[PDB]
Amino acid sequence: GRRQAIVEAAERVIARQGLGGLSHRRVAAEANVPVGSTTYYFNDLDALREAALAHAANASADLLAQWRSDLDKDRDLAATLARLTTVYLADQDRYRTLNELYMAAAHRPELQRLARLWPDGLLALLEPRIGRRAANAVTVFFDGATLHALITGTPLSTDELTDAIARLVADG
Amino acid sequence: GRRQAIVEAAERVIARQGLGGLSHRRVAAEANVPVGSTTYYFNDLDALREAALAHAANASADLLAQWRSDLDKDRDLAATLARLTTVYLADQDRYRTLNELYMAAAHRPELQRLARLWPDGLLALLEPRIGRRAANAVTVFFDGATLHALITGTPLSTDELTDAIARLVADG
Repeated sequence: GRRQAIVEAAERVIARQGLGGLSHRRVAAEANVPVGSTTYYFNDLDALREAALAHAANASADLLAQWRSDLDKDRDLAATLARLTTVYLADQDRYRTLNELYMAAAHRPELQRLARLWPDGLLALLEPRIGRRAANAVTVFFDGATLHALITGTPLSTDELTDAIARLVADG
Repeated sequence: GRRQAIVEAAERVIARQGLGGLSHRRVAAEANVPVGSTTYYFNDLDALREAALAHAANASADLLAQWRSDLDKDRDLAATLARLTTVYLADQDRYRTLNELYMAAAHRPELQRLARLWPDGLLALLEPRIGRRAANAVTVFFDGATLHALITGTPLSTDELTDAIARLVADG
């Protein structure tokens, strides 16, 4: 499973360095494999960029699908979205990378097609349930919760998330 | 004029490469000026680093001062915060760079003391007025509004910002 490990390392490098900071030596180091192995699988770095972004895209798409299932099984939307957000914040395994890739896109336009999958998908998921206005406010708050937690070094509790989300989705 | 363009470029390079990733080639590329220029204004990269950190800290103080000023009418809080946020999201030519440096702190610990001036300053402004819960909810929402706007390419409307902020700050 060498190739896959190289692709996932490339995700982590791209999140930290951008598509332009991607190099065989950096990926080799991040995957702890010989540099020559990376050039064998991906001598053309553009092929690695494509593979890495596609891997991230699949993970993003798959995650949103799981959110969809979980939301369909629970009558308390605010509490369910809050628990999902708590898991997302707490995750240290490529949930973290996906989030880092997402924040890297904010000022790296080349990563925005990948990044947009998430807010577009969440809006699509929520709009039929709570309306376009509430779906937008909640997707924005979600972005805030993750960013603010990392910047300030402290997360909102699931209870605090539940309260805020409840406020955003309630009938006016 | 060019000196300031270089200082701002340095802020972006620090955001992308860290406090130690500063180089003349990288700053010149980012400022779109010859390396001749970066070396004239800042022969010592340490001096450039200091100037960028100082600029960012001053900009953050200046912004907080502007918010405090408009919030000192003790009236119409949600709409005042929405208008201020709209001003921020609309002014990419002014804040794009400072926002990048702010966000970079999310995954670069060394940039966090600088970044934290903003939310800490916002909390001090809002906590006595609306309490810790609401003030934190609003600061999280602001971070979300800025990130989501950059990712999706369009900001929440002032109307929608007011509505969501009103929901977050309202009595339980």
